[PDB]
Amino acid sequence: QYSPNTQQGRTSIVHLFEWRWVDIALECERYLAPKGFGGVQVSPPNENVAIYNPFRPWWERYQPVSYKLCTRSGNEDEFRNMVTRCNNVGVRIYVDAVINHMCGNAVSAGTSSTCGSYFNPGSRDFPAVPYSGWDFNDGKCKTGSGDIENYNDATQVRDCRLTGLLDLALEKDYVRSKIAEYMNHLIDIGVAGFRLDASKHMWPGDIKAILDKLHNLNSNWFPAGSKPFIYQEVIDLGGEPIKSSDYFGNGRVTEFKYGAKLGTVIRKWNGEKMSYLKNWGEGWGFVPSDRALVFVDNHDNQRGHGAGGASILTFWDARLYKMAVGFMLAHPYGFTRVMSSYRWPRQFQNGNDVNDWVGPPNNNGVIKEVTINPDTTCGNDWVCEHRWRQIRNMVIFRNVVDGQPFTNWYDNGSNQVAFGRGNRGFIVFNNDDWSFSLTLQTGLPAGTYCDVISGDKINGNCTGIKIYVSDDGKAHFSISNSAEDPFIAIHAESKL
Ligand SMILES: C[C@H]1O[C@H](O[C@H]2[C@H](O)[C@@H](O)[C@@H](O)O[C@@H]2CO)[C@H](O)[C@@H](O)[C@@H]1N[C@H]1C=C(CO)[C@@H](O[C@H]2O[C@H](CO)[C@@H](O[C@H]3O[C@H](CO)[C@@H](O)[C@H](O)[C@H]3O)[C@H](O)[C@H]2O)[C@H](O)[C@H]1O
Ligand SMILES: *[C@@H]1O[C@H](CO)[C@@H](O)[C@H](O)[C@H]1NC(C)=O
Ligand SMILES: [Ca+2]
Ligand SMILES: [Cl-]
Repeated sequence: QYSPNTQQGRTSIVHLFEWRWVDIALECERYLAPKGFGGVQVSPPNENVAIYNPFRPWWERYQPVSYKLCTRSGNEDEFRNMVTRCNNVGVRIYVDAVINHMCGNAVSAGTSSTCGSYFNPGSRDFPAVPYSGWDFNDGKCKTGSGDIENYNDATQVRDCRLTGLLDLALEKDYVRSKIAEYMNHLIDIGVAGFRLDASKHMWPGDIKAILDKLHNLNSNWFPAGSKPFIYQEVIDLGGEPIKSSDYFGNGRVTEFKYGAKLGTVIRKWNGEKMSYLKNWGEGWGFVPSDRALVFVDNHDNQRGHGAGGASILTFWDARLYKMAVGFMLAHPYGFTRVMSSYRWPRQFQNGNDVNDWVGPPNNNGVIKEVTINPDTTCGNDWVCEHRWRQIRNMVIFRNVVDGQPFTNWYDNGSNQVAFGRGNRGFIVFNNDDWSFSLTLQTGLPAGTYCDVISGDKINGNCTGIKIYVSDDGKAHFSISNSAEDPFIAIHAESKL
């Protein structure tokens, strides 16, 4: 469950948040495969409630009605087509599995679902699965409201309703079997793994019981004996009875302390400095690297819905965001996930965004297609951070230095630091309010290298900054605090 099952040489997955299946399929072929991306995390592919108040919010997809592959992203045929086409070019698909619960207990009964399935939350009736009243934890929860009221009580966190979402009785073999039936269907279609949504709200043992019912990956694309990659969403920032280590036996876990701490250091909050990142990783109290799934921001906290707070960096803070994402994929710790979002009308009132519910770009509820501009950027309000040169080139940087150790670290005691990865890569950062100009030891072979942040290596030439490494591995680096990207990165494949 710990191995991503990505093609050899690909070290990152991208979250194509709310993208349609047809758009992901051609993105796999036209960009992800040739640019070296390892895989794609897709939005929940199962039928969900259609919420019209507010109008089609992104979170309606986290309120299941059935396990039919039928959503605003597309139908089962479109989904299968995407998985086949992506796998055929070596790009894996990881599904966001919403298995802790069904929809809100207060939602009106009827057929307001992504494709007409009838459901009645009030009577706990979900005929399209099917699920009934004795398949939920209503009689198990011990809180007065029936919802989770205190995270300091590990029992209610697992047996009660998260914000009113009907809680499935995961201890029942019947329920475990229906969820496995759904996941095995996806596995047999060709998916390489899953993000277990709201894992903190499930008992580690119940999760394990479900995973024990899962098939090996499809033998038409993966080697015999391959197990699905599992990463559990557990928000553990340090002050609760539930620990992410409790889930190490089921697979990897999301390390939310990563993005929260990185945002604080890069923003230079409460006296933090980039020089403190020399021992970044377990040294900062993070989970073991081989159990960690890291990221700068996710679909929740980029809009204030999860954990991380105001320190979280996002595409809105473009300059600092590129630096954060750059440091993340240059650093050896964990398995990296890059975010890809859409633009929404952020309206901050009293410090809070009142439009944090706005769903994907659309026309009358119909999600807009991802259009590509001549400069390779996206239109139709899709941000496509994975297509930004600075991020895309760092994704390749991680592939190139895969396996190389962390070395040749340098820092000015403030916010100017640098380090290399064996003899295949070197990266320099300037986050101080003054210029950086110094000769550093890169550990790289002599030669001329193209900076992959300011440009690219095209036709035996660099379109941006050029670095010259001498016979002793030394090289001079100059970064003004006024640079549009205050960091330079060079690697073995950027050598001229
Ligand atoms: C959003 C996350 O909430 C929890 O996180 C808590 C931390 O665990 C805790 O340590 C502390 O920091 O507080 C936070 C916030 O409470 C969960 O642990 C975490 O799993 C969850 N993230 C994932 C799971 C859910 C649920 O599937 C997703 O939530 C989104 O979707 C729901 C459902 O639509 C939405 O709620 C809305 O609908 C309900 C219906 O009953 C309404 O009651 C509610 O008012 C509506 O807002 C959530 O707001 C939305 O965040 C999330 O996307 C996953 O990443
Ligand atoms: C690199 O660019 C220069 C012009 O700046 C040109 O003279 C040279 O031929 C180019 N090299 C290659 C290999 O195309
Ligand atoms: Ca639960
Ligand atoms: Cl996540």
